[PDB]
Amino acid sequence: SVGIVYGDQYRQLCCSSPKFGDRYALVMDLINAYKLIPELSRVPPLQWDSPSRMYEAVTAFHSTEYVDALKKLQMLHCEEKELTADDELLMDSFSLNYDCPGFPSVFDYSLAAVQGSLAAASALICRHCEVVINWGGGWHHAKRSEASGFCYLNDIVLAIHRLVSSTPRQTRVLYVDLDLHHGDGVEEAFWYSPRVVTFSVHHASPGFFPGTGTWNMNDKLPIFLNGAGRGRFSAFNLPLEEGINDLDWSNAIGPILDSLNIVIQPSYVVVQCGADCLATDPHRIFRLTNFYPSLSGYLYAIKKILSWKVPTLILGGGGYNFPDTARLWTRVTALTIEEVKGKKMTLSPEIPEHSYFSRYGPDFELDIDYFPHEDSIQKHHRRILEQLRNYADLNKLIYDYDQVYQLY
Ligand SMILES: [Cl-]
Ligand SMILES: [K+]
Ligand SMILES: [K+]
Ligand SMILES: [Zn+2]
Repeated sequence: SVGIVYGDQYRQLCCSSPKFGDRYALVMDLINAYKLIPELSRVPPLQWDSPSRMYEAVTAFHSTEYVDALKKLQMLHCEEKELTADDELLMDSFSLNYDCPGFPSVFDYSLAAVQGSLAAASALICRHCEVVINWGGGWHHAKRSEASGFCYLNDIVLAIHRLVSSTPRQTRVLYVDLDLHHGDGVEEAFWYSPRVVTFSVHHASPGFFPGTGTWNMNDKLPIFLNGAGRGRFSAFNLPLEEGINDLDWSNAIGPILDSLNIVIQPSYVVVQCGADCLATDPHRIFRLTNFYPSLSGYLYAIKKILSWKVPTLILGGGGYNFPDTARLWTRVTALTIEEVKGKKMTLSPEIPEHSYFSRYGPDFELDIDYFPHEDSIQKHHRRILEQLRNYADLNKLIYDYDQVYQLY
């Protein structure tokens, strides 16, 4: 069974943000137009019984002042109420400004994603679903008491927390962040824990957001940080130079995902699948596609994870070419069904007739309009193997040690 999170209030809230507008609608209406909805099981967003029960759910990761400020900021924006100097300092202190500004529904729009992923996480716990999807989730930048990257409440953190806090021996989660940007928020949320392994495959360069997930800084030469305390060696990162395509990206992360699955054997796998690595994203950093027989990098990684047959949570994320993000994630969904229920779904190369059909112009095709073309990655593989060795030793883990090396 493959679950997917939708609902009228959910659809209204995920489409009420200023940055992502109606992206969530184009995504779900295109999944609907390809007749995939009947094969999917609708997981409804979580809802609490009291305000107190909501706060205790959300302040599982965030602090109460930040959540209070975030609710106040929605209150102030609703009314034409102006922000006093004291209100300005309060908001600034949680970085709710500039890149993460308030709007009439900033708290309800942030909370929706926390509901979707928590619901998707419980769906996996009770074995109702083998894999759950939440394209209105995956905001990996939100931190305990600060907003970043138009991520206000970190749904991913909350959904992982729920997973590890559930009887299996000892539950362990593998987190895999395919977004262009570094999964900093999910990574310091478990920085100190060895039971949640975070691996992010992003772009890094001077001045590029968020600027973490790579060598830092004095101690003469700089080191590459990978967790702390009893969670040392638990956070993995693969920073890639701009202009990588499907093939190299796939060869880049392929061996790293197999190693992590072998050595860790996670109870659950959470996948952030931000679509801003597409060649046609305004960022214009990576050159991935959504092609499927030169197979797409995303789909390649998704297949590799599904083959593990571990309960998997697939979340959306970044992605600012709305129709092309829809193209990508519709495919990701078809794959998920094919790979879980064993049912092969054939998707016509022509975009079906539906509400947002005009947006997919002027060619109205399922593949994004990009013709691909085109080693420090070796250095990273070696560093990542050693780290992986240092991690299994630290946590008294046994593994082939030979088959993992053969993977490269
Ligand atoms: Cl397919
Ligand atoms: K990433
Ligand atoms: K960690
Ligand atoms: Zn991103």
